[PDB]
Amino acid sequence: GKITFYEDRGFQGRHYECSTDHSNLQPYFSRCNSVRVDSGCWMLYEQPNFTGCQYFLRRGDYPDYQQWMGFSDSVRSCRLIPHSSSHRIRIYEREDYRGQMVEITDDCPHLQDRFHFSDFHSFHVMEGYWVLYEMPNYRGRQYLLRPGEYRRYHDWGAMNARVGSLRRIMDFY
Repeated sequence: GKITFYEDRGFQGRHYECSTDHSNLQPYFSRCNSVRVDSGCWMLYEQPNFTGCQYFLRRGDYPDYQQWMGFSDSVRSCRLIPHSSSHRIRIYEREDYRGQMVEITDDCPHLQDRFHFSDFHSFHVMEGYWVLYEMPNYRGRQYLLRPGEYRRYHDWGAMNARVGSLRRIMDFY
């Protein structure tokens, strides 16, 4: 995978070409106002060590941070997301895998309107990488889900429990 970060919008200013996970991008640039993703799927993080706000980016050109639903021009760490041959997640009504559950292998643009229940507080990612979003239609705060267990919203780096949609991470050809 390959991504380039630019300090000014519209692909100008100091730039940094990257092809790996980085826990600290501050040595290479102090702000990020545009990005070119040559290839791969990436999770960008506002703060070092994969903390703060998270943003999903895939192949293509992002002339302004708003184009990746950025809260600001801060980007200080990043993950290259590895390939998923498949996707499978269990969604639970209550924290710690309690309550009603549904198991899905596709995207969901509106959690509340789609199932046999309307509250969503824990997840078991059995296969693949996903993005969990605060609001329906893949908007608002973004949270990477990797394979594993998410017993409550602190496990996915949220400050509260608001969720609205779920997307599989797949490439953009």
